[PDB]
Amino acid sequence: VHHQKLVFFAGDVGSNKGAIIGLMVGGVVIA
Amino acid sequence: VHHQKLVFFAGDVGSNKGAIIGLMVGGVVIA
Amino acid sequence: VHHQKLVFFAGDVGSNKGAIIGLMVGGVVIA
Amino acid sequence: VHHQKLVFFAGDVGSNKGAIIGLMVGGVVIA
Amino acid sequence: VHHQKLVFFAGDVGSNKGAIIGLMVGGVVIA
Amino acid sequence: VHHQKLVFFAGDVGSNKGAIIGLMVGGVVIA
Repeated sequence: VHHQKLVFFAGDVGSNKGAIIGLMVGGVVIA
Repeated sequence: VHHQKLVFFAGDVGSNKGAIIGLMVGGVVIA
Repeated sequence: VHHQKLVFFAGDVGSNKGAIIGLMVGGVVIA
Repeated sequence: VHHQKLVFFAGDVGSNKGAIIGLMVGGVVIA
Repeated sequence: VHHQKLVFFAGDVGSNKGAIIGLMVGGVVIA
Repeated sequence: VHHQKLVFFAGDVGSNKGAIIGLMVGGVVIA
């Protein structure tokens, strides 16, 4: 079992107002 | 079992107001 | 079981007003 | 020339991620 | 020339991540 | 020329992460 670089941004990101998540299994996220 | 670079952005991203997720298995995400 | 670099930003990030999360299993996040 | 209540929200608004504008005549808005 | 209450919110607003603007004539707004 | 209450919030506002502007004529706003 090997995970790596699940979400990757090679460039500039201007702004995040929402959610960014690698691995998600439970809980709650309201962005 | 090998995961890698599931979601990849080679350019500039201007803005995220929603969700970006690599692997998703459970839980809840409201963006 | 090996996790690494789940969410990766190779460039400049201007601003975060939301959530950024590597691994998520439980709890609650309101951004 | 009388203007009033051009945009009206009688209930609860959960979130705005775009533009809300009463009167618009010039300029530029991205949201 | 009478303006009044151009944008009106009678309920609770949860969050603004964009623009809210009453009268707009010039300039530039990103949000 | 009479302006009044251009943007009005009768309820509780949870959070502002963007712009809120009454009258706008020039300049630049990022938020």
